[PDB]
Amino acid sequence: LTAAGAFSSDERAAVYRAIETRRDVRDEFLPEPLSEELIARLLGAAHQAPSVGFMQPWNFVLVRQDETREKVWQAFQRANDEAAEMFSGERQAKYRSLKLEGIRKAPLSICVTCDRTRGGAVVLGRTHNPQMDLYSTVCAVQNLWLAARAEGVGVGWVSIFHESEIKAILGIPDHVEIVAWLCLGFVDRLYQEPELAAKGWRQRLPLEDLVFEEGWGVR
Amino acid sequence: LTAAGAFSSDERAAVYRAIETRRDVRDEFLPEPLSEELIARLLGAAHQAPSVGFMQPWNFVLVRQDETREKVWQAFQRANDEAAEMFSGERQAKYRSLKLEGIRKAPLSICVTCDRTRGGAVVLGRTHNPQMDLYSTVCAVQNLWLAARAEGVGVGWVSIFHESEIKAILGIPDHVEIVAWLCLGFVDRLYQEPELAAKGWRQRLPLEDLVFEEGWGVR
Ligand SMILES: Cc1cc2c(cc1C)N(C[C@H](O)[C@H](O)[C@H](O)COP(=O)(O)O)c1[nH]c(=O)[nH]c(=O)c1N2
Ligand SMILES: Cc1cc2c(cc1C)N(C[C@H](O)[C@H](O)[C@H](O)COP(=O)(O)O)c1[nH]c(=O)[nH]c(=O)c1N2
Repeated sequence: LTAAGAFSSDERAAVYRAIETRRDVRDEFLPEPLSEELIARLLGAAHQAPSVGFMQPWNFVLVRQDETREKVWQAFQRANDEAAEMFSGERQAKYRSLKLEGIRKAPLSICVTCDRTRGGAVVLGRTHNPQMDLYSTVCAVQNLWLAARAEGVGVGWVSIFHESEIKAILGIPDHVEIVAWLCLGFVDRLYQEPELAAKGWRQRLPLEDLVFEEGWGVR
Repeated sequence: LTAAGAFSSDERAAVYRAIETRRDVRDEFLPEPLSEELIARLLGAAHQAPSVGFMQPWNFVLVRQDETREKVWQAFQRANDEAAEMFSGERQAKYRSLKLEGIRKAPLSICVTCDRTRGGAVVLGRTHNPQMDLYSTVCAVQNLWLAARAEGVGVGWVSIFHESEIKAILGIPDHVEIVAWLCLGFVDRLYQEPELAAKGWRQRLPLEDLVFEEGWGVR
C-alpha cells in the first residue's frame, strides 16, 4: 500500500460537485453517439467499483441500434400503463404526465447485469446476505453515473418493465439478473433540483430526520 | 431546468481520482475521531444519491459507543466463523487469514438502512422490481464512499452478520432492512489495488470479457 490523504481543496470540491449536480436524465439527451474512448472511460469507472468478495458480478450490454431501443421502449410502455393503473385520480393523472425514460432519444443504453453464479460455489461476503452481489452492481452504476456527469454525459435509470421481457430481447441467461437499464447521452442543460420535486411528485426529505445517534429513533 | 455546468480537465480528474483510488478499508483506520462537520458533509453527499421514484428510503444510525461496536464485532465473529466453514482446504486457510472488518478499530460506524414502507402504498419505479428501494440505498453508500475518499476518510463495508442480531442491537423496526454496515476513519495509507487481489483471493477481471455489443455473449 501507499501514502494517502484528503484531496486538495479544489479536488474535494469537484467530487462534491459531481455528486451534487448529477441528475437522472430523461428528456434532454442530445443525439450524438458516444465515442469508444468515452464509453471505455465510463465502463472503466464502473469496473473500479467495490464488489462483495471482489466478485465483480457485472456485465455491460452496449445497446445502440434503433430497433433494440424501440423494442425496449415498447417493453417500458407496456409496463408503465400497468404502473399508472396502480394509482388513482390526481396522482394517476400526475403519474401519466411524467417522463420516465429517454430510451429512444439517448443514442446509447447500457443494460447492467449481475451474474448470480460468478465467484464459485460460495462467495466471500455474500454468505449471510444473498443480495450483496446485486448491491455490488449498483455501486458500479453509481460510479458510472458520477463519471458521466463529469464528462457532460447525462444518465437515466429505467426500472419500469418486466425483466423477463428485456432478457428475451437481449438474450440474457437465467443465471444473470438485470439490475439496471441506463440511458446515456450528452446533455447541455440540467434540472437544478430533482425533476420529480420540481414537478411536485415528492420533495427532498429533511436529512436531519434520517440520522440517528447510537440507536434507531434517537437523535 | 437550466444550462448545465461544465467540468474542467482538473475537476474531472478529481472525480476519477476518487473513483480510481477509493478502497474498502479494514485495517488502516486511524484513531482520530471524525468531526461533526465532516460527518455532516458525508451524509449530505449520501443524501444527494438518486432514489427510485425519489423515495429516499435511507436512514443512517451513527454508532460510536464501545459496547455497541463490541457487540456488533461479536455478531460478526459468529457469522464469519460459519462463513469460513463454507470453504475447505487451502481456500479455507486463506479465508481465515483475511481481515474482513474494522469494527473495533474504526472510531465511527454507520448502519445504513432502507425503509421498505416509505413512499406510501405504491412507489414510482418500484412497481415491477421490489428491490429498487434497496438499490437506491446502495447509491447513497457509494456516494458516501467516494466523498469519504476525497476527505481522506477510509470506508469499509461489512456484510458478514446475521441481520436480525444487528437489528436487535440497534432497535431497528421490522419494516426497515439493513443494507450496509460501514466502518469509517481517517487513513493515511491505502492499497494501490484491491487488497483481496494483493492477498491472492481473486484478481481483477479483464473488463473486455464483461462488455457485449447489442446482445448477450456478442462481441
Ligand atoms: C433503483 C432506481 C431505479 C430508478 C431510478 C432511480 C433508482 C436509484 N429513477 C430515478 C429517480 O426517479 C431519480 O433518482 C429522482 O427522481 C431524480 O433524482 P436526481 O435528479 O437523479 O437527483 C428512475 N427514473 C425514471 O424516470 N424512471 C425509472 O424507471 C427510474 N428507476
Ligand atoms: C455489497 C458489498 C459487501 C461487502 C464488500 C463490498 C460490497 C460491494 N466488501 C468489500 C470488497 O471485499 C472489496 O470492495 C473488494 O475486495 C475490493 O475493493 P476495493 O477496490 O479495495 O474497494 C467487504 N469487505 C470486507 O472486508 N468484509 C465484508 O463483509 C465486505 N462486504
